Amino acid sequence: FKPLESYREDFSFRNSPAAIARFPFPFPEDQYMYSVNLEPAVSRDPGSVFEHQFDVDEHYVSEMAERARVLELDPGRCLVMPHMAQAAWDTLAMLMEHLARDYPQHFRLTRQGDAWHWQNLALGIDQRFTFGDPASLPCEPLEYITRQMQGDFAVLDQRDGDLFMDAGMVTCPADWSLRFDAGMSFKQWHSPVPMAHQMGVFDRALKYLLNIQVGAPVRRLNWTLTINPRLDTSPETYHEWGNDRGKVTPDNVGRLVHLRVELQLMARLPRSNALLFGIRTYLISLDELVSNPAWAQRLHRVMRDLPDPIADYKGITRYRQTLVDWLRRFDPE
Ligand code: HEM
Ligand code: NA
Repeated sequence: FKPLESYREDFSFRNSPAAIARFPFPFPEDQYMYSVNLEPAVSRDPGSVFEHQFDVDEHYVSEMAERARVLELDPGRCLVMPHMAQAAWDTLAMLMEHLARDYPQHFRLTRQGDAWHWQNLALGIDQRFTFGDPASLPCEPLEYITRQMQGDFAVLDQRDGDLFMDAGMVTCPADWSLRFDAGMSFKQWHSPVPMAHQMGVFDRALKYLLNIQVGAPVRRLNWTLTINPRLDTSPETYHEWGNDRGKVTPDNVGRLVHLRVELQLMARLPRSNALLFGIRTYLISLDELVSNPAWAQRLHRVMRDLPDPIADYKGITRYRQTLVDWLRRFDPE
């Protein structure tokens, strides 16, 4: 873990060369289109973001500080409807188990029955508590554990042939809000997305997700762009970030425009039968990205050719031409 970085204000976040090398570049082709891009979330490629179910990286402490600031300002970024309390404990069990197995240098868990002892050495936390007893922890169980893992989480109730957004911790969204979406069903919360409904992507995806079983989790990548390494690109805080989309120039694209990738996990939670949706968010500046000339060339092509409704949906419209012109320099054809 490097020195504390910000994702707001002075934007001190930056990637080491190792963090650049493992960035999850999301484009298998020189153009992008929506699809059901799901695969089994099996461990692969040691050192990569796909090695473990939950990826903890160099920015862990910085990010947890960012989460804490968001929640200090707005505790309503975390919501757990009462029927989802068991699912919140399932989520805390899954995260603590995997973190302690995969990063034993940073996390430890020992248990006897419902007497659990969790240590997070990175954050100086040493907690003895009662699994299932929310008065035993300093806050509600989903908030407790997600204050200690990178990325956002939604917890979906599966009922009546659908998924319902009935709990979550959403502090680094790509321009959406859990308080807006609370209680919505799968196709409903997806209503603003262009193209993909008519394509069948959401029908097919819902069907795959409803069939997810314990021990066979699934993953996909999503992406967008963000100006500055701003994690909290929420409706709630628009006045703090939306203006930056007018600040891109030919001279500053490389330092301002960031590629944002979401490594998404869908995992069945074993007591409750709920579905955990992890949204692990990676950021890389274009100066960093173009370190890799194959990434640079491919991003030029993607951005030049991206369907306008998809560009508009992603919020790239205002700076897209400047961006495209800048990236063209890295594309020998
Ligand atoms: C339960 C699991 C999922 C949750 C909770 C979730 C949630 C969301 C939310 C809240 C948005 C933003 C909508 C907005 O603009 O207000 C979104 C966008 C999107 N979702 Fe999902 N989603 C899930 C699963 C999937 C799956 C399996 C696919 C498969 C393709 C998918 C594809 C998309 C697409 C294509 C967009 C537009 C993203 C972009 O263009 O950057 N989602 N999702
Ligand atoms: Na294809």
